[PDB]
Amino acid sequence: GSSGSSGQVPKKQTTSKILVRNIPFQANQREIRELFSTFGELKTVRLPKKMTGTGAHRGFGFVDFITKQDAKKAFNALCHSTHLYGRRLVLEWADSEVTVQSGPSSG
Repeated sequence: GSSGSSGQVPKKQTTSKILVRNIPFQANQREIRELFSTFGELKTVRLPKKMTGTGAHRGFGFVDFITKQDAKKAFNALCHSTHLYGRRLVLEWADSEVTVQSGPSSG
């Protein structure tokens, strides 16, 4: 039960960030990159890389789209049901933190 529907007035542009979790140890950057790219142009595909220490590639990936639409169609296109290497991936919209700025936007 995770209901986080709150925050100041809604902004014209909605947070377009597809965070794929529960990723198999077999999945790699390129794997996800295309996996989503096929649906549309991806801003940037970020994935965890094995680093000196325990655990190589965690089960979480960040996927950014060019436009909200492509992100919506893709997010759902997969979210519905995505099986990779015998694993049901979990697509969720990365939760952002509410930060109120002080100075205006000159320009």
